[PDB]
Amino acid sequence: DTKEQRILRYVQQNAKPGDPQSVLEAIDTYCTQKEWAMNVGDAKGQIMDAVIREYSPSLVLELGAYCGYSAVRMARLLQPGARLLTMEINPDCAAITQQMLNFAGLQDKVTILNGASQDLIPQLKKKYDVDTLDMVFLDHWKDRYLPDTLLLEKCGLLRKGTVLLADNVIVPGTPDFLAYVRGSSSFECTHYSSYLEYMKVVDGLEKAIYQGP
Ligand SMILES: Nc1ncnc2c1ncn2[C@@H]1O[C@H](CSCC[C@H](N)C(=O)O)[C@@H](O)[C@H]1O
Ligand SMILES: O=c1[nH]cnc2c(O)cc(-c3ccc(F)cc3)cc12
Ligand SMILES: [Mg+2]
Repeated sequence: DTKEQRILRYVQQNAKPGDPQSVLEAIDTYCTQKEWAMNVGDAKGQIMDAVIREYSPSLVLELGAYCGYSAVRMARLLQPGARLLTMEINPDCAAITQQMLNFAGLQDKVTILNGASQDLIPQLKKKYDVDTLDMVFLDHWKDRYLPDTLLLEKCGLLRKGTVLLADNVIVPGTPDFLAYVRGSSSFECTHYSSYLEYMKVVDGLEKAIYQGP
């Protein structure tokens, strides 16, 4: 019995099938009352919700699925026919995320890709039929944020206006990524100060909009 299985079982027993809002509320209750987990959370999730409503992305890429919290969160706001691709290196988590999405009834909007982002990003054009991305949510491992941003650019997956949204730019913190996008004339950056999920600890999200070569 892992924490991630306990979160899924809690949702299965305390949320309504096909209601993504009740799924998000059950995860937030479990993680506030029972066991902390590294879901984006309601505080930062509200900022994500606002950004998704602004840009109404047709194709979103998420790096780091975990239990599926942010996937449900973004997927429930996507337009009919819009898609999310989420990459998850840990197969146990991949499987928890698939079941989470199935229960929320969002499985037809989301494809979970198994593997390291650094292995799958180069496969997106040919293996997964991707042209360019409208939005990327970076929330996997801090040390991958900058190399994966640079890899997405190299692979031609970024276009003018592509919205990169990065979780945890303050805690655990992504200093090289932040220094890079903020100093780069290829990105327009905005910081959204907030709180670490379920904690009274300052964190934030960085929005960096790609401006071209
Ligand atoms: N290189 C990599 N590629 C893909 N996934 C990775 C990765 N390094 C870490 N991960 C995964 O990223 C996750 C971090 S937690 C992700 C939280 C999720 N976005 C949410 O808010 O609900 C973990 O599940 C971990 O397995
Ligand atoms: O490693 C992480 N990947 C993605 N998101 C995370 C996230 O939101 C929080 C944390 C985290 C924060 C504080 C702490 F004390 C221990 C872990 C890690 C990740
Ligand atoms: Mg995070």
